[PDB]
Amino acid sequence: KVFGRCELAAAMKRHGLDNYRGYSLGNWVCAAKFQSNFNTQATNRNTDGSTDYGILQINSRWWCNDGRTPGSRNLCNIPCSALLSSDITASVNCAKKIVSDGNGMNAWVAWRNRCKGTDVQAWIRGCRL
Ligand SMILES: CC(=O)N[C@@H]1[C@@H](O)[C@H](O[C@@H]2O[C@H](CO)[C@@H](O[C@@H]3O[C@H](CO)[C@@H](O[C@@H]4O[C@H](CO)[C@@H](O[C@@H]5O[C@H](CO)[C@@H](O)[C@H](O)[C@H]5NC(C)=O)[C@H](O)[C@H]4NC(C)=O)[C@H](O)[C@H]3NC(C)=O)[C@H](O)[C@H]2NC(C)=O)[C@@H](CO)O[C@H]1O
Repeated sequence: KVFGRCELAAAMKRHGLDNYRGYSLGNWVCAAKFQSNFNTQATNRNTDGSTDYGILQINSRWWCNDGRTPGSRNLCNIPCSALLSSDITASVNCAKKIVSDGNGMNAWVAWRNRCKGTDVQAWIRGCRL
């Protein structure tokens, strides 16, 4: 699934991400854009052999199990493939845990480099929310 911008904002809002740990909805939409281009099937390989999965590019190094990242964790207790579903419930539920893990949204490398300190409310411009 490739989500639309407001489509994803609405899904993220329904699922409770708006102001979750003080991160307004625009932060989440900005992160998803630069990490996956809003594509639930997105995957990427890290230098260490881990793989990032889904709309929020959740790293198998820490958060999900793919059977091929020796030494890794599965802190969201899900198969990484579940993070590729058209239903974002798994990804959002897992994201809530990631953002609460100490570094806030700095966990998303694209958020820190491209979203942090910028006018993120612009990512939900026009949405019926
Ligand atoms: C090629 C490429 O660029 N790929 C990227 C990919 O890297 C991106 O995925 C992200 O990867 C990074 C690096 O692997 C992940 O960042 C990890 O995440 C760890 C888990 O949250 C994090 O560990 C946590 O660190 C906290 C802060 O230090 C710990 O809490 C603190 O512990 C202190 C001392 O130990 C203690 O004194 C404090 O009380 C406490 N501080 C606070 C504020 O609470 C916490 O314990 C620890 N958690 C665990 C479970 O061990 C690492 O710090 C962090 N590494 C970094 C920043 O280098 C990140 O999670 C991945 N993101 C996602 C969404 O999966 C990917 C997505 O951005 O993009 C690809 O393109």
